[PDB]
Amino acid sequence: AIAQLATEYVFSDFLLKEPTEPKFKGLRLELAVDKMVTCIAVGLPLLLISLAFAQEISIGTQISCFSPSSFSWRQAAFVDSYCWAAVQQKNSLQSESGNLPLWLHKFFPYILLLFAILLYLPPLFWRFAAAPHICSDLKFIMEELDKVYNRAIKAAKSARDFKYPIVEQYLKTKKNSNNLIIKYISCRLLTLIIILLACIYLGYYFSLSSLSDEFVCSIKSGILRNDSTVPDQFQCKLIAVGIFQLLSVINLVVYVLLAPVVVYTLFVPFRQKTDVLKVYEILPTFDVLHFKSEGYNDLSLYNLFLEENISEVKSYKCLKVLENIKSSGQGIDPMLLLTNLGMI
Amino acid sequence: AIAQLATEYVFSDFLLKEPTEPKFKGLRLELAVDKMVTCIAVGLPLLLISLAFAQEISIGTQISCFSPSSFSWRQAAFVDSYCWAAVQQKNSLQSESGNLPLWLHKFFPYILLLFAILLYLPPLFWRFAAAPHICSDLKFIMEELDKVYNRAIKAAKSARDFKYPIVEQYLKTKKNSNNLIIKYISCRLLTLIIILLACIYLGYYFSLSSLSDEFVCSIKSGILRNDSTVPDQFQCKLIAVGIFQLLSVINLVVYVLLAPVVVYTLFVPFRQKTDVLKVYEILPTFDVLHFKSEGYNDLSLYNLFLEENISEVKSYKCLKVLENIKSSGQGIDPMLLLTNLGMI
Amino acid sequence: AIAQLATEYVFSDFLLKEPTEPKFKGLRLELAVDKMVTCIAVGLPLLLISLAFAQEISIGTQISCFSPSSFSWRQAAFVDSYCWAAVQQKNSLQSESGNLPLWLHKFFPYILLLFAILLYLPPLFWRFAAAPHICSDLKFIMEELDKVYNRAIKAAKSARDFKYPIVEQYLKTKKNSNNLIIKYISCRLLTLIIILLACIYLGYYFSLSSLSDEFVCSIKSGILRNDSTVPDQFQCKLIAVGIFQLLSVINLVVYVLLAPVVVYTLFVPFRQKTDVLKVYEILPTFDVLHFKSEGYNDLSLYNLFLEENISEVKSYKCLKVLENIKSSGQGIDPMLLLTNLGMI
Amino acid sequence: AIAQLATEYVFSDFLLKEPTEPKFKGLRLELAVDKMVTCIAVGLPLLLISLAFAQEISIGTQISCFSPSSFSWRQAAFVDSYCWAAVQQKNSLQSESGNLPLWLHKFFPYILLLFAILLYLPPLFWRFAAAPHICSDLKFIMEELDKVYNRAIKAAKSARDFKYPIVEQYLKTKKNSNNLIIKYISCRLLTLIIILLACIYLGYYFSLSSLSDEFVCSIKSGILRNDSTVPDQFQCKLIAVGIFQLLSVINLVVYVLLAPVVVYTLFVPFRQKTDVLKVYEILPTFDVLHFKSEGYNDLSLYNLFLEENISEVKSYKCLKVLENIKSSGQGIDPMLLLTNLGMI
Ligand SMILES: CC(C)CCC[C@@H](C)[C@H]1CC[C@H]2[C@@H]3CC=C4C[C@@H](O)CC[C@]4(C)[C@H]3CC[C@]12C
Ligand SMILES: CC(C)CCC[C@@H](C)[C@H]1CC[C@H]2[C@@H]3CC=C4C[C@@H](O)CC[C@]4(C)[C@H]3CC[C@]12C
Ligand SMILES: CC(C)CCC[C@@H](C)[C@H]1CC[C@H]2[C@@H]3CC=C4C[C@@H](O)CC[C@]4(C)[C@H]3CC[C@]12C
Ligand SMILES: CC(C)CCC[C@@H](C)[C@H]1CC[C@H]2[C@@H]3CC=C4C[C@@H](O)CC[C@]4(C)[C@H]3CC[C@]12C
Ligand SMILES: CC(C)CCC[C@@H](C)[C@H]1CC[C@H]2[C@@H]3CC=C4C[C@@H](O)CC[C@]4(C)[C@H]3CC[C@]12C
Ligand SMILES: CC(C)CCC[C@@H](C)[C@H]1CC[C@H]2[C@@H]3CC=C4C[C@@H](O)CC[C@]4(C)[C@H]3CC[C@]12C
Ligand SMILES: CC(C)CCC[C@@H](C)[C@H]1CC[C@H]2[C@@H]3CC=C4C[C@@H](O)CC[C@]4(C)[C@H]3CC[C@]12C
Ligand SMILES: CC(C)CCC[C@@H](C)[C@H]1CC[C@H]2[C@@H]3CC=C4C[C@@H](O)CC[C@]4(C)[C@H]3CC[C@]12C
Ligand SMILES: *[C@@H]1O[C@H](CO)[C@@H](O)[C@H](O)[C@H]1NC(C)=O
Ligand SMILES: *[C@@H]1O[C@H](CO)[C@@H](O)[C@H](O)[C@H]1NC(C)=O
Ligand SMILES: *[C@@H]1O[C@H](CO)[C@@H](O)[C@H](O)[C@H]1NC(C)=O
Ligand SMILES: *[C@@H]1O[C@H](CO)[C@@H](O)[C@H](O)[C@H]1NC(C)=O
Repeated sequence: AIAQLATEYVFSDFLLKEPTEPKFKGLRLELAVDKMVTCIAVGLPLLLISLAFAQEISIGTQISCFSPSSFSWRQAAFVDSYCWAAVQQKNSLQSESGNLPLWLHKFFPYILLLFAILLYLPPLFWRFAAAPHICSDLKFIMEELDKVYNRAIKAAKSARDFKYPIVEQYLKTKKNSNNLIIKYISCRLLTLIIILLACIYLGYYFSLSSLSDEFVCSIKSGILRNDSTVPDQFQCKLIAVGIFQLLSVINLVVYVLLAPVVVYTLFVPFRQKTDVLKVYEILPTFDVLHFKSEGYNDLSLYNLFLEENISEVKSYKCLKVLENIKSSGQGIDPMLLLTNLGMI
Repeated sequence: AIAQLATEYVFSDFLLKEPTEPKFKGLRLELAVDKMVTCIAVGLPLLLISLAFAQEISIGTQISCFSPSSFSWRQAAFVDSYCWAAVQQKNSLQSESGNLPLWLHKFFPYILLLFAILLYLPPLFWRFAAAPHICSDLKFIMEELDKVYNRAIKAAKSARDFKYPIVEQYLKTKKNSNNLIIKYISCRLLTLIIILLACIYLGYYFSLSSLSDEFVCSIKSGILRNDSTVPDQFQCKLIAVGIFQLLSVINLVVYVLLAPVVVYTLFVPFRQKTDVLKVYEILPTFDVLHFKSEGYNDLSLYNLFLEENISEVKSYKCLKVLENIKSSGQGIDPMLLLTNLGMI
Repeated sequence: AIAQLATEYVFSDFLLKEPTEPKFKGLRLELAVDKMVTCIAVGLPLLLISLAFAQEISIGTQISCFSPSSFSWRQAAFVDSYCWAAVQQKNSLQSESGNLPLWLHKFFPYILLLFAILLYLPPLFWRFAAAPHICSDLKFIMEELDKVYNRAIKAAKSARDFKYPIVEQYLKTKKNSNNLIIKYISCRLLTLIIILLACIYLGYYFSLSSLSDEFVCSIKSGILRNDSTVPDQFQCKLIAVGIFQLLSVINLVVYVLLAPVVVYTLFVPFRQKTDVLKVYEILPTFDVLHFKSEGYNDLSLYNLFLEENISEVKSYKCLKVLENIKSSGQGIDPMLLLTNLGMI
Repeated sequence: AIAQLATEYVFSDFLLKEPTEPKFKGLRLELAVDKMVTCIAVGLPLLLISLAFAQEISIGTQISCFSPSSFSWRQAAFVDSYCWAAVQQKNSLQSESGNLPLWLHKFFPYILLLFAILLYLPPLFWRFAAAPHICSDLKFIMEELDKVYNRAIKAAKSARDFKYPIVEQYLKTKKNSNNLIIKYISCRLLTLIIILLACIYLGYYFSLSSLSDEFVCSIKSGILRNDSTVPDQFQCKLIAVGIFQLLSVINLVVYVLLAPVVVYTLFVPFRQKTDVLKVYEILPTFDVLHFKSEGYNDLSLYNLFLEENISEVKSYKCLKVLENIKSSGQGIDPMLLLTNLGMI
């Protein structure tokens, strides 16, 4: 039913499932905006496919040819099925709009499924190629941040009663390499191109005259070519073509609204803001150097992933509340850190 | 529905399920490229089979023979079913394209299922014959790497405050044996041959005239042979043949795009690059000798499997970050290793 | 659907499920070749049964008798159902090929299910009679091997810083008894005989003229015997008989390919090779005596089961890597064993 | 589908499910032969019921009466349904074989279900009445055996470096009481009687002329009794009667093969062999007295249950391997027991 389709595709965790494995425990591995874009671009065409053939919206068979009254039920059924299979056969049918509109009307669900698969492909390539590496690197970075926070609080407590910036060096090294950012931009660009092509196709499909679904059909090949009792042609109409056009314009609207989001996603350096690591600069055990901005490198992408999935880090949360309290400046950062006692 | 089939076969973990057993905990046991190739080559023909008979794309019955108006519904049904069963019986039907096109049109789903099964067979043979051995060997290798890393860090800590290369000897011994690599190449080659045969068949099927689905049928055997009221022949058409041809060309395109991937897979030594063990050479407890390249031996395959599923090793990750930091050369490898404190 | 059947029967763990109980944790209890043979011989006929009546391959009802035009729909339905039930009644129908072909055409699914059940019976008898005993014995043997390995490594460590061969005596005693091997050979032989009988039946079924599905039917018993308006006979055809013959020849090919595998399985002593226990002979705590070969006794079967499910034993894996390293001979077996430190 | 029914009823754990409760952890509570007999006798008739009405074997409706051509579809449907309901009404129909064959043809599924339920009743009575008691007693016996084995090995170890036979006294007391064995024999005898009655019924059903399914039907009661346009009688045939007879003879064959098994089961004392407790007689802490044989008492049944579910006992397994080694006599039983070190 329509409501069942809605529950499956919008109100359920459709493509929102976290990786089912212990390797990525709590790691999104995909930005929220990218996940939203993929979920829409994939589950919208599927939802429209399901809707267009819902038991309520669908009168019945997808084509009716209006055989003569003399024709029996199965003769008329032969006519309808023959014309359905003959939309491909150009000789059989003669339609003013041509045969491409008939092909599109017959295979619209296939085309929507193709667009959905093509849009799901780049996210899958990301999740299967560049996701494990970033997952491991980000897990190491979070562990290093937790360890340095613990060491700093232990030092502060000892004072009240190595020291090498490994994480900073690793981030600096990531500043050079760009394979991950190149893959990310390539997959986003392919998604954008697929969306644009889908928009072109949907606009063309919705621009039809709405009468191209009606085509003339001739069961006059073979032994029936010279038969007399059979009329030379029939009036066939492809039902649900109006529904297809409505859903196609809906998908076109959604995709044109979505494309600016993908374009904004492509410009990762601009998105790289609100320095996540700036909060850690007040730790004595952490060097006061952010050095993450203004670069078409994997460093900006790692900064984005950190700003996305750093809320799970207790040390980061503690430092964030310390920073927020520092806005008033009533107290002192080391005193607040010592009082917090948030090692684990 | 179409969307349900898509969710099952592309958006779900179809053939992507990890081995459901404690023996292989986190071990892929199959390269990512090989898994992708198998998943496509298997779940594409199944998806096309499901699509070709979807409740929306399917007008109804798969053949209609256009019985005379005088014929009753069940007489016409007898005609249609008789011709459906008589596509095999050459005498009954007379078609310009022959009888092989009719056989193919009737049994296209069976042929796609056969290709899917034949393509799934070599992966299954691998997973049931050569997977347990490589799993055990690779688990031992990872355990040995973890143990040697722990011993090296313990030695470094003791200095700050046996020694036999068992793993290196085991890898060197693997350099000689080649049964695993021979099995891998044989299964990949069989997959490639099956893909090529499927491409040949799909090209032949799509090259049909598109009118071979229309065949002349004669229910004139037995007591009806000399009956007069029955016409000497009927005009039967195999519905969904156009859909079969469309999906067959789609599968042909996918398989021709996939075959280069399989050929590239066959050349494992070329794939053997980015030495995974090179990072471990900086450990005092590990001998400085990689000795893994340029060989049609199981050593290259083991190197590939390591480069695939070594990200799960904390010691390997730590050594990798140490290597990446060494690019700048600001610090020292032993000092960084001591500061890391990543025993477990 | 066809794809659903494929997923259930070939791509899923159909009859590949491990024993659902804590008694056999990780124990196959069935050789890989035997499991493959049983899985094929059982799930192939079931798959063919499901395929032959798939919603796509099936035109509709399994028999159509072509009642006269004057006959109403339910009169024709009576004719068809009567002939379907009268394939058994020899007097009612008169077919050139006889009545056995009609019986076979009607009950082919039943015959395939019968063959599947008969082929599944010997494996079930094995798993319910001789599996618990071998499971317990093999678990004891693995525990003894682990314990002796632990004792030997402890002795080596003590030197660096009872002694009775219970397992060897148990294996020697198993050398005498042969009930398990006799049961194994009997079940394999029964499976082979069932496969041969199935091949005979399928060859006979596929050798039919292909026109035996068309039989003459007479609803002329009872009050209708002397009725005039009803024709003396009808032309009935059993639909799906061609599909049955195709699937029967497929099953015949599979079974003839499989029978050599079963024959090879029957010769267990030849299969008994690559001595698993030879690796343990280098342990000081283990006597240097294999004494397992060239016998129609349960010892060979136990050797096969060990070679099958010994990879799960850490001590065996360690000894195997020690053996492989010994190929070069660079080091020493006791030194390598001491350095391994693989007690648990 | 047929394959689905097979998977449910033969290839699945149909009635093979262990008690879903912590009270019986690993205790069969039912002998293997009895479980096999019950599973067959119950799931065979159910499987045949499902098969006889499978979507493939079933042409359609279960009765067709061949109404005149003048009759409309729903008039013919009224005729068919009336005759279906009138098989009971003797006046309406006049059949040569009588009315009992028609009753049986109509209610064969009900009769098979009745036999299945009646055969499942005694096993259920056992499992709900006499199973908890034997479970508790056998769990106590196994615990006592484990404790005495532990005490004996501890004594042997102490020597190398109460004593009352509670279990033997309990078994001796069980030698007197016979309520459990009486219940077991009664349930087995009732199962045998039900099987014999089912065989009688199936033989009678299969001995029919095969034409009793065709009966004459008269819709001539009420206002239609003196109606003229309606014929005085119709020719009705009960479809699937041949399938019923085939499946009934199959069930008859299975049950006649099974009855000897039940008779052999009834003679429990003969089955009481291969003394399970004989292995424990070599323990110093266990008295050398078996005293379990030649009795129509619960002791023999307890011996059977022990021989069935004693493999799960580590002490029993250890003593069994000691016994098997004693066949050669090379070593000594106490020395082997001390060396085993199998307390837990
Ligand atoms: C997904 C991508 C490939 C879709 C591409 C656009 C498709 C949907 C449409 C939009 C405009 C269309 C074209 C418009 C006009 C013509 C001229 C005609 O004489 C032949 C077909 C041809 C050349 C059409 C082919 C299909 C077309 C290119
Ligand atoms: C992503 C955004 C830009 C998509 C907006 C939809 C645009 C591309 C659509 C809307 C209307 C469409 C046009 C409608 C009609 C025709 C006439 C036909 O003979 C050729 C294609 C052509 C000229 C279409 C080309 C594509 C089109 C201009
Ligand atoms: C999967 C593999 C086996 C498929 C092999 C190719 C199949 C699909 C096709 C492609 C070309 C075909 C052949 C083309 C021409 C002829 C000549 C004709 O007089 C008999 C059939 C025969 C000999 C065909 C047999 C089937 C064929 C070989
Ligand atoms: C894997 C790649 C190479 C597959 C590409 C598809 C090729 C092999 C296909 C496409 C068109 C096909 C041809 C189309 C028509 C015919 C004529 C027929 O009488 C014999 C087969 C023959 C000659 C086919 C042979 C196979 C063919 C050449
Ligand atoms: C599974 C086993 C039992 C199958 C045995 C073979 C079956 C399928 C077939 C193969 C050959 C067949 C026989 C061939 C010829 C004849 C002669 C005829 O006048 C009576 C039937 C009889 C005697 C057939 C009986 C059934 C038969 C034996
Ligand atoms: C396991 C292997 C050997 C099976 C190979 C199939 C063999 C046994 C098949 C293939 C063709 C079959 C024959 C085909 C036709 C007939 C004629 C009939 O009147 C009697 C049976 C007989 C003679 C069949 C006997 C069995 C047969 C020879
Ligand atoms: C499950 C048990 C109760 C089944 C008992 C046997 C049933 C199936 C059958 C087998 C033989 C049958 C009897 C055979 C002959 C006659 C004589 C007739 O004039 C009245 C019915 C009567 C008396 C039948 C009654 C039903 C009967 C007893
Ligand atoms: C468990 C074993 C013994 C069952 C074997 C089936 C036996 C009991 C079957 C097979 C054929 C049957 C007979 C077939 C025909 C008739 C004639 C009828 O007027 C009375 C019942 C009677 C006489 C049946 C009695 C039961 C019968 C003898
Ligand atoms: C139909 O009849 C016409 C008459 O002109 C003839 O040309 C043509 O070949 C016939 N077609 C068939 C299929 O027999
Ligand atoms: C049909 O009638 C023809 C007349 O020539 C005859 O040859 C043939 O045998 C008959 N067929 C049947 C099946 O009776
Ligand atoms: C049908 O009529 C014939 C005429 O010869 C007669 O012999 C036969 O008994 C009748 N059959 C029935 C069932 O009344
Ligand atoms: C039918 O008509 C007959 C004429 O003899 C009469 O006896 C009978 O009562 C009538 N039945 C009904 C139900 O009116």
